Amino acid sequence: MDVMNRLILAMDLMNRDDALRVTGEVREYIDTVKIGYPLVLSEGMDIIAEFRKRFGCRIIADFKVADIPETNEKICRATFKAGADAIIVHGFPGADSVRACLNVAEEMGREVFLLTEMSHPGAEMFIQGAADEIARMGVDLGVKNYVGPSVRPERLSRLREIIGQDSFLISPGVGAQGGDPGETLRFADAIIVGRSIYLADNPAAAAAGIIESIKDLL
Amino acid sequence: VMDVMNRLILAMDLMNRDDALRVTGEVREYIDTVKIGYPLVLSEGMDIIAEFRKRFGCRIIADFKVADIPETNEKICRATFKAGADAIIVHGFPGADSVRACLNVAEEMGREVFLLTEMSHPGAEMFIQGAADEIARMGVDLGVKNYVGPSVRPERLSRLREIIGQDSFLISPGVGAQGGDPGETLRFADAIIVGRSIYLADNPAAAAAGIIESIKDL
Ligand SMILES: O=c1cc(O)n([C@@H]2O[C@H](COP(=O)(O)O)[C@@H](O)[C@H]2O)c(=O)[nH]1
Ligand SMILES: O=c1cc(O)n([C@@H]2O[C@H](COP(=O)(O)O)[C@@H](O)[C@H]2O)c(=O)[nH]1
Repeated sequence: MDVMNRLILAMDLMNRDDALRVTGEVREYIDTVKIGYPLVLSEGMDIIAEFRKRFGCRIIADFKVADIPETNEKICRATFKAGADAIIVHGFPGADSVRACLNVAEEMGREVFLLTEMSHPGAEMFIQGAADEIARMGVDLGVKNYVGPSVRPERLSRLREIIGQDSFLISPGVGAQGGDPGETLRFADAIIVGRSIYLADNPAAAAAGIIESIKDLL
Repeated sequence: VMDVMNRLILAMDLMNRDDALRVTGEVREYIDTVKIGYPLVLSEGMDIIAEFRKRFGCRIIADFKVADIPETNEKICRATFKAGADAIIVHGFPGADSVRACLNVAEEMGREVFLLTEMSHPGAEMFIQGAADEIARMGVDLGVKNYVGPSVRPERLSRLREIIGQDSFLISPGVGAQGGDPGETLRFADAIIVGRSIYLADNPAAAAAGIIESIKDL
């Protein structure tokens, strides 16, 4: 996956007008948008097709899929019907639940991203101790795309070690949560950035600034 | 605690509005509580909650297995309650802050959180099972009053009931299609969740009535 400027916009605004305006304001800087439940549950799954119509961007559905295999299959089918290019799945519920998502993605020409460790403080309680094993599970299942946390670079580096240089790794927690763009790109292929851009007085300048700070990594 | 008619909750995971409405209507006299998940919501929009409330006298539990960072969890809960859900189901494995985020919105908005502690599918053994007792205890410490645990492992369901105490409210999926027994499950759960063995039956009403007959003395 070729992400323009190694920068993925986390569009978690919950108003259609604001979401479209802000994404429009930064369109010259990005070609990949992560759309999550805050936007989808507020404005409907049709918003995905609308982003494609307006921007032509690729769309990653950040739905943190975490159900039993049967339900996971349904969630992925509905998500890919709506035009998502990729979906993010939790690894914690185990291998069968991930495989269900891989099946639908293969069937519809889409990608699965495996979330292995998360960026918030609570991730330390249960997820962190399972994270390396979840990553190895991804490798065993043939997962090629992964998500890991900007805020703990030593953990992000370990995740990269496990999955190898061939795998694709994207990383949230940059900006608002304290992650540094450049340090993160030592290990991740692309950074995910939400509030630092979409709550900025000037989203375009915010995006340009981040890109400026990593220009030697582009 | 919520007063669930016949101790039976319909898991409405059909993905077509016409079918979902038809089946739910057919079992209306047996069930006043409906669990709506992402298969239906991602297919038909959050307005499906409004339509169920309009058409039926049913409480709605939004089975969204909320599993994000605290900030995103808050947004998901707000959107879900705004749409008319009485309650939302949240994963415990992302840790205490992520759960507390949901509890805080639920308190502010006058609605309820259910904490999913262990799951019913084979993959749950890999990571979730080993964390389940601690996730449950964390729920108790956080003041969670409503819980979800698996019918298919009676010993595990029993332990979960022990941890949360008799006053807590506990609902349990995996009955029917996944092999869980209604009667045995209600030894520990307040209510059973049933999907396919009702909604895929030639006569969903007869299917519901049959389950209810089997647990009449309970
Ligand atoms: O570990 C993770 C995984 C995520 O998907 N995310 C998501 O990435 C985005 C972070 O946005 P922000 O830059 O505003 O912190 C949010 O959409 C959040 O749900 C995260 O923050 N941490
Ligand atoms: O551990 C769990 C937790 C669930 O929410 N569920 C949910 O409960 C329902 C089970 O439906 P069914 O009776 O068709 O197996 C589905 O909506 C599934 O997503 C589950 O099966 N196991």
